[PDB]
Amino acid sequence: IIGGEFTTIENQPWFAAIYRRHRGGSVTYVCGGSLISPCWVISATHCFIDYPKKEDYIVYLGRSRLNSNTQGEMKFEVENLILHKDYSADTLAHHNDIALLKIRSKEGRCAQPSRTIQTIALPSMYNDPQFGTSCEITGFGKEQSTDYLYPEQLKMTVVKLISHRECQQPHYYGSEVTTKMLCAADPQWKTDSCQGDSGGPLVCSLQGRMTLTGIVSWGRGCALKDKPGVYTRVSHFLPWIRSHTK
Ligand SMILES: N=C(N)NCCC[C@@H](C=O)NC(=O)CNC(=O)[C@H]1C=CC(=O)N1
Repeated sequence: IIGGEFTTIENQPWFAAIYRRHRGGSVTYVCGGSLISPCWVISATHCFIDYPKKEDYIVYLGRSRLNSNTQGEMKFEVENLILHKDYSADTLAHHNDIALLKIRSKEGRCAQPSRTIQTIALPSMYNDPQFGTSCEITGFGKEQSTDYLYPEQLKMTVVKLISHRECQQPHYYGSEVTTKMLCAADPQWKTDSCQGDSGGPLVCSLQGRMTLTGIVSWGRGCALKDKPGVYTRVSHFLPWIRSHTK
């Protein structure tokens, strides 16, 4: 996250921190995710494309920090790693960039809600809020696009939904953005999601309820003018989600 603020897991209790085990024993951060039900976390396919082995991953919930332990955190393994069959990408844009991970503890249990862990609601089919709406994004991603390191503390910021007709503009993304994606950006372009934030939530208030409207996918650079954040559009994937979580 560029700009925005530091926060704790309690302010985003659905955020899932996803790491990969490295052969030879080292573990590194891969991507964020969101807890949509007790046993299921939703994220972005491109996070996992180069290493599709479910055994390679660990999912933490209730975790406020990247490389140090948060009290109340719960650790899981991936029982099922579902990547979207229609995933494709360019140098820039990613399509059908959505994934599910089914989590189970070694003890065999799905997540249990607490102070630090809550599920997030899915939207209703094809139901997104109007352009102009302020949503929030959360991640362990770079604080600036040139950084070598990720912050150690979780961050969030606020961005406003942009129009497709508008994200369509040549100055913006043109052809690259489809109806399976949503765009969001700061009006002055000062805050945005950056590498490391992918898989993470775009959360908007829809019908008096915090709702998972998007998944962090791609953008050109991080917080660059005329180049908004692009997000997988959850409301247009419910059938995929329901089918694959049945
Ligand atoms: N919101 C913005 N601006 N970017 C979100 C970046 C999320 C990131 C997470 O892993 N996604 C990607 O890196 C996917 N690939 C990219 O964003 C490509 C496109 C330009 C570039 O610099 N790298």
